Amino acid sequence: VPFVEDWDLVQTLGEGGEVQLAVNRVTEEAVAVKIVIKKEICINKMLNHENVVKFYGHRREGNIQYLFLEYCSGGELFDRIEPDIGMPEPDAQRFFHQLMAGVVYLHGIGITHRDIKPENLLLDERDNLKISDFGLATVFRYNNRERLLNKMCGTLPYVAPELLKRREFHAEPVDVWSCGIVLTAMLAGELPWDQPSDSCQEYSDWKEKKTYLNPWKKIDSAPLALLHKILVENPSARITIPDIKKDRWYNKPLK
Ligand SMILES: CCc1cc2c(cc1O[C@H]1CCOC1)Cc1c-2n[nH]c1-c1ccc(C#N)nc1
Repeated sequence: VPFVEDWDLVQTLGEGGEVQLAVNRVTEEAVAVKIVIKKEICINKMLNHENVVKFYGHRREGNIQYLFLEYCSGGELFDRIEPDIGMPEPDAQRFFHQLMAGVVYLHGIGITHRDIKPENLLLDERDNLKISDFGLATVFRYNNRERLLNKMCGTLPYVAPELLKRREFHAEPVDVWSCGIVLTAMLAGELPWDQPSDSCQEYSDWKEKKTYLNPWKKIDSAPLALLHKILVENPSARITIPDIKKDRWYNKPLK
């Protein structure tokens, strides 16, 4: 059928290169086009899940790479978070369930995202959470053999303490930690510390269980009991996702 391959770039969605909203000339189907890499496309070709931004394909027009990705009309989770407030606890729980489904899927195929934050968690028309941007993502399991990580990747307020203290670390507890910081931000509208280091006063207060301070004071005891299990300094003692799925607040009916 003629012109079905032609796309009009209608609106800017973000900057990195850049992300533009493309509309099909014939079908009017909307897609996000990422203008820029080889690892990102390779990892994206492996992905197929309802809580992961869909990869439609790629095309190179010279030195420029075009990534055709799922357009998420609901925008970023970041913009659903009211500063210093957060969002209704039932909304945060539903987003947290969908975030866990996405992360279980990635870890199951041996992929770690390494930069989980509300800017990278997009929402479709029905407010379904989609994990976005696999530019920092890497394979941590291949031929059923786990590879320990050593590279500094991520965003300091969401990074796990072992990434700053240890030479090598397991990939999965790092993504679990960033998910707990996202959960904190959804329930309090603020990040608990600039970074998880002993030099950071806010981080020291948390390790000393001073939950009468912000952001913890704004969080109900049931989701706060979950955060006490996720934001554990020792990654070997940190709660795993199968155990998060058994948590009392995770399973609390909320309306
Ligand atoms: C119009 C709502 C909106 C949609 C979208 C975004 C951002 C959005 O918000 C706009 C509105 C003002 O600021 C940006 C960003 C975006 C969207 N769909 N897919 C993507 C998107 C972005 C990066 C990647 C990657 N890698 N994949 C998909």
